[PDB]
Amino acid sequence: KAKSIDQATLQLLDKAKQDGVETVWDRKADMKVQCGFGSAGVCCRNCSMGPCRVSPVPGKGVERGICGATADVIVSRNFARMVAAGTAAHSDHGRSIALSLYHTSKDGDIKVKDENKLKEVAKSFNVETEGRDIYDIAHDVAKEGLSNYGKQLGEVTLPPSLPEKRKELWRKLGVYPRAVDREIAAVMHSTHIGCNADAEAMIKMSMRCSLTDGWMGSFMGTEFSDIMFGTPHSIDTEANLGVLEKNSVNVVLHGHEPLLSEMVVEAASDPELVELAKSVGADGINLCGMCCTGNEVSMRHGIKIAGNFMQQELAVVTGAVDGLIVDVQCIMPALAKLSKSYHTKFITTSPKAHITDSIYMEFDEENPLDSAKKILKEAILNFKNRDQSKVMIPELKCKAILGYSVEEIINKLDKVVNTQIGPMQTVKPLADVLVSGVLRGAAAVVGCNNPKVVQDSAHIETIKGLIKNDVIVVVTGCAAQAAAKYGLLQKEAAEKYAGPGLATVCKLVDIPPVLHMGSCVDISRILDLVGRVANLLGVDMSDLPVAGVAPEWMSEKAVAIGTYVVTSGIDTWLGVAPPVTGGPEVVDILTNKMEDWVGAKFFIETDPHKAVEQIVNRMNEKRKKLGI
Amino acid sequence: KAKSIDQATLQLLDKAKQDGVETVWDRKADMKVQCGFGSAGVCCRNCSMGPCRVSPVPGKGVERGICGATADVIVSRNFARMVAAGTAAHSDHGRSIALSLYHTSKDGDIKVKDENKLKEVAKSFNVETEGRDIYDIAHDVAKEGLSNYGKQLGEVTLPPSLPEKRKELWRKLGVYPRAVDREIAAVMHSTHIGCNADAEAMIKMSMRCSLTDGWMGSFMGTEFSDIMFGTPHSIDTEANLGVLEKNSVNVVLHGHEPLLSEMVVEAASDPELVELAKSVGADGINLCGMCCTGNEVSMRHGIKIAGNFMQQELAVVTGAVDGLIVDVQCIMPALAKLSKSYHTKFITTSPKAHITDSIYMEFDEENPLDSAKKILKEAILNFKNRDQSKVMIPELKCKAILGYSVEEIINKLDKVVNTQIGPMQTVKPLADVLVSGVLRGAAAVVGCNNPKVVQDSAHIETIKGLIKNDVIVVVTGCAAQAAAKYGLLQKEAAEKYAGPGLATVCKLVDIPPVLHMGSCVDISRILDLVGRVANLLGVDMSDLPVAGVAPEWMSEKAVAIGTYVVTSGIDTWLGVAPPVTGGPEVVDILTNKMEDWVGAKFFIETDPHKAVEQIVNRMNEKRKKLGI
Ligand code: SF4
Ligand code: SF4
Ligand code: SF4
Repeated sequence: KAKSIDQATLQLLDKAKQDGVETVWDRKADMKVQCGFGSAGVCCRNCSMGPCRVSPVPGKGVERGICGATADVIVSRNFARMVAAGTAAHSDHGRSIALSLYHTSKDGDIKVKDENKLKEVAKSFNVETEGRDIYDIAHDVAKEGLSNYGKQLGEVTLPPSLPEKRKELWRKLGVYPRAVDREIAAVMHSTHIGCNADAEAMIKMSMRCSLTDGWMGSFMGTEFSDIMFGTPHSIDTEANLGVLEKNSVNVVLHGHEPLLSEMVVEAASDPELVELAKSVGADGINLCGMCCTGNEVSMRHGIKIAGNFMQQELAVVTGAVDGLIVDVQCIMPALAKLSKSYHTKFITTSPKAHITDSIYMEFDEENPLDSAKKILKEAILNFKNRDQSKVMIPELKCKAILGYSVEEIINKLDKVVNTQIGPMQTVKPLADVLVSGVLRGAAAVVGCNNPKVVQDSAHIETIKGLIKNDVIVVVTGCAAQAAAKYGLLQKEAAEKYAGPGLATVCKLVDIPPVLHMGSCVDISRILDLVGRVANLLGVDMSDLPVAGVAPEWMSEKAVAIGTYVVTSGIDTWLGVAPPVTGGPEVVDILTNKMEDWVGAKFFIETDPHKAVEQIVNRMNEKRKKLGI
Repeated sequence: KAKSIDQATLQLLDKAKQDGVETVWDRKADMKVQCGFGSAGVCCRNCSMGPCRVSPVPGKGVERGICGATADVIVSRNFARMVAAGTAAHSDHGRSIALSLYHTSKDGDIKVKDENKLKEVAKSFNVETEGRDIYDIAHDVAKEGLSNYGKQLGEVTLPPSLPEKRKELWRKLGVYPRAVDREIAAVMHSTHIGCNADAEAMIKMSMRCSLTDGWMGSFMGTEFSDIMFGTPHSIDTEANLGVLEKNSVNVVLHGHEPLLSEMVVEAASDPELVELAKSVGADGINLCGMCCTGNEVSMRHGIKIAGNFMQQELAVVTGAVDGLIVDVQCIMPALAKLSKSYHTKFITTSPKAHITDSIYMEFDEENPLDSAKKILKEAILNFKNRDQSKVMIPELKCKAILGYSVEEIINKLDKVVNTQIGPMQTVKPLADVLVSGVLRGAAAVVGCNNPKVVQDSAHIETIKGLIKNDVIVVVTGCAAQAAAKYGLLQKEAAEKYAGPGLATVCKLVDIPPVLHMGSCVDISRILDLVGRVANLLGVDMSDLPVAGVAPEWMSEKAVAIGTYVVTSGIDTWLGVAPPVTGGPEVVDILTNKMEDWVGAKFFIETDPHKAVEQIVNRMNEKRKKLGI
């Protein structure tokens, strides 16, 4: 089968074959037929009595592990641990952001750039703002956010966009969230040998844990990032590997933590570093981003996006990356080995993400700007080691428009508001187009790449099908970057791919049919948006014609995201089967019984066209339930 | 191979074969040859690009996972997740204890029974005590303990017995602990795909996480349990399955959390329940404990111990267990199936541990005594369903002495203190016998059973070898219960098994050669003891001739325990190989490089006699280093 639908990706794969280096596709081929027990989730290693593998087919073979655990128990515990790991990644990101907020000052490297957003957040956290210094408010808000992570007494703080009905449903179900780290610890405790051996209770614990990701960790990370670095607005950028410059220093920012990439962007305008780039024979400094850190700097500053997850290696294959600076998460360790075949300096910066044989330059949060400057200086000085005979940059780049935060979307919707009617600054125009049926619904396309799927194929096919069916699409993460590379993040795309209702809406509001809402933590924005719509219509989020899709997901973070999206009341389609087919009870809970609990459920569909059809049918069913 | 060295265990295995019921041994046999990849730790399932298996033999076969992770990376992440799971189990136990402390009242079900212990703990937590109400002090202490779990700013609180040198070494190494749930979340975050791919850093993160178990979670759980339920003192009890009564109601308490078992013990003396037991035709109520909850109630009240981990099923096989009340952890789910073959009521009580097809009676912490009375009444009423023709109780039980908390040990040591010299109430006599060489050292024997080892064989052989070599032995958990069943927890054992120096010490102090220090969380007591000795000698804990042994461990909790014991500076022998042989770098870190870091290291030895020899040699070389 084809490795990708992206032509630049294919050219660089040919180059990697010529250079004798191996990619993620080569390692996937080397893995051959993957273990059936692990693929079905019926393998357990939770204690040293094991490893235990039970039959994925009930009634045949070994039925129980040594402790007596059934296939359903093993599957449910494995699923819960995936959710806990994803929640941990997102919560650690949000915790770093909250600490950065706590360390803001007027004359420091980290300031408050959006005071209005900070005051609204302070209102949401019961922090007084009138007649107060802005940094005192910021510190109080950071304290409340940090308490959300580890409070042992009392209730956590949740955003006002979350409907009261959803909160009450969670409380009745027993999944109402506690402090984030406490829920992660609870999930890890209940999967220990000889604890929870009941699939339904295990799934409910995992949902409870995922809620602390969706509504607390990711939400606080996003809102505090907006406070410190600015709320995203409509902004132009370029996407795909063609953004690399042969005649300039190329600095590629990979990872998830935004403070480092923000400081690197600021350092790139330093006169001394620009002069240094000129002195090593380069035209200038060309910052390019990848994955979620690329999404953040692109949403807030228009930094060009070099590529998504499965392109990271190919960025090095060009031979033009002088410095690849990585913080945490979704950083293929093979990059270190790959960096030996080129001049590239592979720089790790976080104590959480040491990588063997990489150059470690710890990013100092006490002096973020100076630390970023020294890291960037190492990248710039590496330009002298460039071998221009090994350089091949495909001439394939695509224009994209992004920056669609909830605030930006509301500002755009204000155009189609009659002044004599109003109100302004609400999601009411979006609610109106959804209720009238001009738009059939809204769908979130999120997730990673996965060698099991032709890279970016499922993302593009799902998005095109949805917008052709007058479903407005919001995108995050690597799916958003696939849309950017393909050319869907363009106003012109409205008349090229969208159906009649969505084309009319795009023309009236002057937006692309596909709205890039940011990184994987920025999925919280989507929740926020949906919540607002629900609160405007006086219904729960499970009554709306909305859906989420993860066509090509790979990470534990994706599992946690899908779990909290379903738990919030939004049906979720998974384009890659999770390792649960071995447990019939777990499959039945996730795809059938979940609808009785939270009004939504998982759909597993590896065919994107069938997924689009199912999404449209489900949205029409919910519309008929709602009367619209 | 023999299944056990215990004769009562063998008789009940014959009965289980005659009854056509499966045991843990039968399921272990059914599992046959366990997966080599999982056994070596070279299998990874951390993302849905996998499952990935790399060769346990370097230089052959597949070398890297799909993301590029090496065998060392996969092994180190798997080990770290085991540590995180064990830390989560212990920390959740301690968190429940702290919450119970927070709800103590003068006229409530949960009171303060050891005010002196509470005042000393309050001193350790910087809580004022002079001229204050005892329950105000208790609530402040509980608040400080709870803050240890989830504080995001500042430093955690550690017991005064921990040497300053050990803390400084931890700070220099980068493993100084943070809040417990924060460290669990950090480990889970760094094992996520594309985060940490460096074995040394991964092992250091796991050590940092395990410290929050050893010195914060388990320590606080133990000390708060002492405050609420009484400090253990020397007390007599009986051990092994013979403690069951044919003519009495048999109520078996299995699990770890002590509040439920304490309330059940209190409810058993209720006049209405005793009258009800008489009216259902029984002579009375016979409470028996298993595993750690049995250890707690036995340490504090002399409740008879029915058996350790791999005996739990056999307790039901007797046909005499009218009620089996379980809370969390090390509860084989197969019990639910097994109790169908008998009249036994298998009662789950904790929302953390639901077991399918068991009778769920949620233990209400708000009204603990009434809830315990209701559960106990269900067990008593089940006596009418006893089938006395199916009853077979082995006439095999053994006298044991336990209750050796640090306070009790100090009280015993006061006997050999010359009044004209002093001081009293110190560990000084123990330090003196260790320094003079009358005792060669002290060894902690802890851990579970494991079907991979003849049950209780390794525990007994290791203990007998150590005490024969004039090494005083402290025991916890299932190892302590194996010692109890065998008969080592007896004063007479001093003249039957101990060497000359240990026999003299036992005669002078009037103690058994093997000291039962309580449950698995009570391993913190051992740390406390060692710390005091170190603080009395002005040395670090790694300079002492001390060691820990886990001859037959199975649980993730055991992994976390061994990790924090080594990190504290105490060499640890493992009688069951952990899944790390696939990663040569991880093996080298755990067994060789750890000594450079923390002055102690792991020893993997499956032969108990060889383990005793190695322990004696290591203790002698540490003595020669210390000059004693
Ligand atoms: S999933 Fe289990 S059975 Fe399959 S290779 Fe991995 S450890 Fe072995
Ligand atoms: S927890 Fe149970 S099923 Fe899992 S490895 Fe241990 S004995 Fe086997
Ligand atoms: S994290 Fe890497 S090694 Fe582990 S399953 Fe995913 S791709 Fe394979």
